[PDB]
Amino acid sequence: KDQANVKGCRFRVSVALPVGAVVNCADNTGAKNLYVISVKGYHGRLNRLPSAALGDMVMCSVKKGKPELRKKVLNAVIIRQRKSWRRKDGTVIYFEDNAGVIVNPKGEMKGSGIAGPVAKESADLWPKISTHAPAIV
RNA sequence: GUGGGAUUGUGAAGGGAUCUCGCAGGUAUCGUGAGGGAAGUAUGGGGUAGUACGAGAGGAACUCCCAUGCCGUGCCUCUAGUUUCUGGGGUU
Ligand SMILES: [Mg+2]
Ligand SMILES: [Mg+2]
Ligand SMILES: [Mg+2]
Ligand SMILES: [Mg+2]
Ligand SMILES: [Mg+2]
Ligand SMILES: [Mg+2]
Repeated sequence: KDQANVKGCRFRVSVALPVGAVVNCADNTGAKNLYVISVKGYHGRLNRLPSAALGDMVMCSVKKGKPELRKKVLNAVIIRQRKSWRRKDGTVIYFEDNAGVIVNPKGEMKGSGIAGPVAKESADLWPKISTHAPAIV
């Protein structure tokens, strides 16, 4: 689909990363980590922090990395999370780290390589990431 | 009428009068429903369709399917949390 609207095409996934979380960057663009600012498609509720999960597009900024990428607001897609989630076939699964990839507002991926596995929930929603994924788990 | 009690404060025994109360319900189920409360609410995707309209740039919507947010009422098969079963083990 390659669109920021994912709730209507993705099953429920337990939320993992509230605002202020720092995750690894799995691309080869020179960024080393990403800081979560907000989540696309979040409707508000008093006192509740926005929280992201697999396959979500977030607004972020680079804290450690090449100076040409820092002090700006960018778009990223979450591909790995440590919070365990349950699939409809009854399997509970989780990763070892939290990782995302910097992309375009239209979902086009900046960079040309991905390190580590990529979740199927993200691969199905974003095809270019699925193209560059070394392994889809 | 019947059965119980009791009369005003100064000793005991008998009678009389008067007054008050009781004289039919108890126990156990299944239901009715006047009146009162009152709740569900939003977004996206597929398809319609690169269609209608428009010189062109551009660019919709309903029946019908599939998901999600908030709210509400429960539940403990799975996953996670909690241990004064101090359960089993280890260690100063
Ligand atoms: Mg507050
Ligand atoms: Mg009524
Ligand atoms: Mg609903
Ligand atoms: Mg347990
Ligand atoms: Mg338990
Ligand atoms: Mg001991």
